Amino acid sequence: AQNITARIGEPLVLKCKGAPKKPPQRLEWKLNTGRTEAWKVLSPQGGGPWDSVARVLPNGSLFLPAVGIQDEGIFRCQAMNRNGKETKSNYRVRVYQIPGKPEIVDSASELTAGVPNKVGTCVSEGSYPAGTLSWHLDGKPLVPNEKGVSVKEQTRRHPETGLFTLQSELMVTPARGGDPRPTFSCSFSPGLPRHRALRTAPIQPRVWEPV
Repeated sequence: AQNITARIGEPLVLKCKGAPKKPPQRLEWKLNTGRTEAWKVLSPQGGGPWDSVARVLPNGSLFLPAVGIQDEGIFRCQAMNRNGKETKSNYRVRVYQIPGKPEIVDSASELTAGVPNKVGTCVSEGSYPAGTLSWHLDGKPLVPNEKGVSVKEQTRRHPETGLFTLQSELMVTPARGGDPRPTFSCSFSPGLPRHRALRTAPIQPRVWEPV
């Protein structure tokens, strides 16, 4: 199977290899996605509730007006070139969605060296697939469980759109004598490299010293 990646809401056309360019054609599409209860067979004539979802074109290609999460899966076409030449087509479809620009909430105006502090919470909404959030300190990435650095992550899927909302709360134990004016930032990285990482506006808290 060849891997195909389409953006949610965008149209998708799957070619039927070895199919006659004009009707009538001897072919059948069989797909297994989130819409199909099992294997759904689509004929050149079609006819049903699938016509507004997935339709076979006059040239034999499968057409989806607007792909969705429900349309992820396997698409296979078995065509018959006149005779008895037969050609198979195998497609693996994955979809994606870019979230809005990540925002930092509950950010600390100031913080104290030597003790755990709540730096802030990064929030990303409307992404598929889920993806990951990652914090950065002055350009370099921060890693959990190392030197008082910890995160409190959670992922939540919207009941209707099926899109994901990410939340990452950063906590750091600043080194005494360290940088009094550190720069923090959160970045969103998608599952597949379909686009570049999305980074928050930086937060620049003050580091005060304990009495």
